[PDB]
Amino acid sequence: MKLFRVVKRGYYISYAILDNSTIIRLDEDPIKALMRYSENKEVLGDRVTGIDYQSLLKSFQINDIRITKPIDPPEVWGSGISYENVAKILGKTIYEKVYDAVRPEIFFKATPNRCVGHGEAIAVRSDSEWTLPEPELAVVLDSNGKILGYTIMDDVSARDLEAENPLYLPQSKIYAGCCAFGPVIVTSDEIKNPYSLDITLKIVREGRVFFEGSVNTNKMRRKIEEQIQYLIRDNPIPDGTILTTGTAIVPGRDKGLKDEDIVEITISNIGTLITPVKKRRK
Amino acid sequence: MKLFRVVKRGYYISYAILDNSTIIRLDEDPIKALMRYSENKEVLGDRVTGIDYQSLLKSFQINDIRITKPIDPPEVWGSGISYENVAKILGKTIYEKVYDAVRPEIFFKATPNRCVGHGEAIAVRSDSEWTLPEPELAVVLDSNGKILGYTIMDDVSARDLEAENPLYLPQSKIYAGCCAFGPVIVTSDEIKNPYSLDITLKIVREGRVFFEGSVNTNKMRRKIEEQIQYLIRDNPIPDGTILTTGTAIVPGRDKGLKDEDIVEITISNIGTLITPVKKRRK
Amino acid sequence: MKLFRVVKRGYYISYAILDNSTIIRLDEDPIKALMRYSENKEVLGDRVTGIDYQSLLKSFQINDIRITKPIDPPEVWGSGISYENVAKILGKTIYEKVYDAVRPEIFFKATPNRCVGHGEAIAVRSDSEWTLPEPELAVVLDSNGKILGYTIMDDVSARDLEAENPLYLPQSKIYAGCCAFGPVIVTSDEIKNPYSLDITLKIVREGRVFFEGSVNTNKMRRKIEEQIQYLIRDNPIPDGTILTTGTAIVPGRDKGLKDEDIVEITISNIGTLITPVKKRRK
Amino acid sequence: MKLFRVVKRGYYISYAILDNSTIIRLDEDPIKALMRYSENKEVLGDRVTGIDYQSLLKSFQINDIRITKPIDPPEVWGSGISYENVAKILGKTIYEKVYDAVRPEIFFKATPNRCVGHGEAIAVRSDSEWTLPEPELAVVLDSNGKILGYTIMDDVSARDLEAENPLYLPQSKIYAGCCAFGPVIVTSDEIKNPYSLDITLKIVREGRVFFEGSVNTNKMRRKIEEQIQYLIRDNPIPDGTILTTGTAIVPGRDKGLKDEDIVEITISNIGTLITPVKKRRK
Repeated sequence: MKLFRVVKRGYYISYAILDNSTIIRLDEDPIKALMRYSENKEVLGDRVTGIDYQSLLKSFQINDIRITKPIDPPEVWGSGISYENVAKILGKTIYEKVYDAVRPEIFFKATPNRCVGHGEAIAVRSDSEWTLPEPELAVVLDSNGKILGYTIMDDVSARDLEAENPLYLPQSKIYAGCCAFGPVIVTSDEIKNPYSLDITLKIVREGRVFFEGSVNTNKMRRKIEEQIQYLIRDNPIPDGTILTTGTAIVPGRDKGLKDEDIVEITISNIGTLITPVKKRRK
Repeated sequence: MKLFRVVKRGYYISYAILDNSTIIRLDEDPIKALMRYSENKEVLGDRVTGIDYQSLLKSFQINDIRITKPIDPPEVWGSGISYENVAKILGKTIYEKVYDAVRPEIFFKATPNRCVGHGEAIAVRSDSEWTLPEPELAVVLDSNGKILGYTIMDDVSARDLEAENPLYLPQSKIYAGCCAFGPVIVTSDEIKNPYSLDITLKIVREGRVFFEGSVNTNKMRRKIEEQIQYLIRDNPIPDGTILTTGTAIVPGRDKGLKDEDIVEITISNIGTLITPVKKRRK
Repeated sequence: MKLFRVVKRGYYISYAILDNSTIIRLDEDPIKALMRYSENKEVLGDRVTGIDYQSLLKSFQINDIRITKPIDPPEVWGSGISYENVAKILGKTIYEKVYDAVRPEIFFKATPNRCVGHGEAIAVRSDSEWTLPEPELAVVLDSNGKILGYTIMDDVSARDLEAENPLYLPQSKIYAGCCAFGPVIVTSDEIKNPYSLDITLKIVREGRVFFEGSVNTNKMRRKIEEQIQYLIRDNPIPDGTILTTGTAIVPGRDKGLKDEDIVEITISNIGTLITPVKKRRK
Repeated sequence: MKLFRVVKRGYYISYAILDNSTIIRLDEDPIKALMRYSENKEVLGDRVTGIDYQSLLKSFQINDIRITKPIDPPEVWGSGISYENVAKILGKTIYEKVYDAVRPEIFFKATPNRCVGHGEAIAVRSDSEWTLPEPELAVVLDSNGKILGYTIMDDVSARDLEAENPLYLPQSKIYAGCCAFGPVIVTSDEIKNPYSLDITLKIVREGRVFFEGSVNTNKMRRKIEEQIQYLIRDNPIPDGTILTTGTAIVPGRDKGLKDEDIVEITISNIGTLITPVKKRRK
């Protein structure tokens, strides 16, 4: 099942697309639907026609419906340094340290209102001169840390603020439009192997491919199971929590996002998440 | 006005104590009440008798009412290094850097469910061997960053995890029972000068004063106004958000909290926040 | 316990006055409070001062609070001919028939929005030229037909429409402002004997006692228990349903209510219900 | 548009069938949907497949969905004597009087919880020995008395209690299962002429047509407009109120309903409402 959500005249409607391309209008809240599916693959709803999923992906809005975040994740957390000047501890950089350590990096990324969806704008802080998108596989979780599904997430990061001081990381990570995900959440059975997926990032500036890069999830060294373990340790998470699993695609120092850029992130078996960029004003 | 809240048979009742010791049962949600008071000092409710505020402070529960968090803060944020081995950038420690920099440290501390109140237990992570309480003046904020009142907050911190790597700060800060506040929120007019208040920390172990230390808020170098400025920059906060303003009372490396410790924090004009300690099990 | 309710800035607050004149602000919905009291005489709430009950009775509104219906009764039903030209069946009038029959008269009187309280206006239909108040003891009921308390009710009746044809009774009984009750609901233990209470009706026109009459409930022939029996037979009623028990005070044909009349109804141990009259315009 | 509603795992879903047999799952509450349609014929929702409307009509439940009341009418009112021993006024029967009078009969019939829908059981009072169904055209109304649509209603009537005394009419009319309607509500444009419709009643006893009778609405003498006029006079009604417009099909005194009877009522352009009968136990 691949779950998406539209906003229509101020209210939400959730839909699921099945492998045979049939679309079901959901009876339940999408997080509840994902929990149910995780249990027995049951889906409550009616088959609908006239919902053009492919058009929604490309054009964002058809008539009075517009695609958005597939769920409202009560919490969003991130991991980093999970794939194969700077602050340093006894001559060794903090990033190299975490890479070699038993304990992975886990940080709080966003509340639901700080997240945006497919076709909506991500933001660059007014006081950042070097913000990069971070293209990542993300998991939707229940309160036990069980994986309810997979999605694409952009961990939008003010890399300059982070480089300035690791103590500025929260400021570099948490703000309005700091986070984007979708366009769908795919159930766990839609991804046979999460560690064999292609991730492609494109930054499009005035029609021009200003940056393009790809990585396969077979390069992830710090596994998701371990990330979840450290996330939930002494730390309860609500159903529908999203954990984003780090990035291996890092544009250069001259590749900072600017106003009206288009960020496109593709992941195998999920789709392509597309977000315009808005630079915040001082 | 000094605002407190009790839980009674599973529901909440908010009360305000006035300077003349009269107690008012509030008609409105306490955050809404604080916003109203900030505007015109109006308080909606009835004067009650038989609510023994002083007893609630000392004994926590009287009959079927128990004092708790005075509000549910939708977000809790913290600042650090605000008062007059380690990771370092060009030989200078990250903490010294922030101290000397224009940009203060701002971090996400807690969601409301990770916070506890007067008489309830704070927690030490199962994987921390050195957790300290951090006694702080905290402010309750509206969405514009206007100060709606003051309270005592304990920023419970796994100092060992932080010392290990600054990238572990979120893990050291955010978990069940990582945060305590109260026992009251005092309106802004109850504190003539926020920069002239005594803060006293006591850690009581089996009746013994295991640690005691005090500092005056006249030692705060990074002002609250500036902390709020950087908190809300490109970053919307909900009404009732709490910002805790850093600490200057830091017990030694041998003063780590353990199970059944009692942490007591006193601030002038607010009161004394008292929380037992629970060590989490692996 | 004697229960009343005020409206304040668009919201409700319920209060109970105890025999010793102490006033309690209720934690629960008043119907729920009455059900609880019926079980074990427990009352959840705080003692309040500054609520001037006697003034509310006389002046209706003090400051920003105004007395109203003590509850929202989900259904209101009436009985008639319960105390010691016309349509007739085999020469015997329909009213004489019911009086002598095993089956009492039971009719639907009002929905909560068609009822008014102490100090609010009752109405005379635009097409009635002879409307009388009918002063009655009324009972508040749970879904099992158990008596939760007693109150005063005015069954406002377009007597001319009724006299015209018994088939017009619903029209004569059910309309906006057709029904008034209060000013309090008294718990069952406040009335030792429901069949030993004085009921007094006064219609005041421009300061003049235009009508006055009284009857004692010892003249009720059709008992309340029996009225309840026939009400609930094959007919579920919600908690807080009010059943009004008929009248023995019947003003003459020249005593029809008009605009700005004041109707006052006193019942022993309950109080005096006072309602101005508004004549509806065509 | 023809609107129906199903109950599914304890929740409701509303659907509309269009003239071309396409079925739309409604976004809005059905009363709200009817109000919108009355304004500009707009219908908010998605076209669904796999909802077998014809099967629902015949079999009542398909899989986990069951047809029910198409709306919850906040109030149900009735009119009688609207088509072309006893109590009498000056030798003339009360029924003949209303027939010849300017003022029609209007009575309160049911609350929503006393109503049932297609495929659900109507009831015969435990104390009635002669209960008849009364097959009627009914209208759904907004608060201004505007007709939002038409439906079939069964005004289930304890005719023996009524004959006993006109003052027993409420008891004969108002009780659990006293009222049935559906299976659909048709919008006003689905009925070109409400006064040219065939109404057919069948009472089926153990497979046998125990009674059959029909009448056309061209025999209605007291028009619906006039019934609505007297209903709403000084008497506010909520949106979705149902007014049932009287009957001309009256089975004989030996045709009283009994347990397990099937009552079927057909009206042109609406459909056939089918309800089993349950005799209530003493």
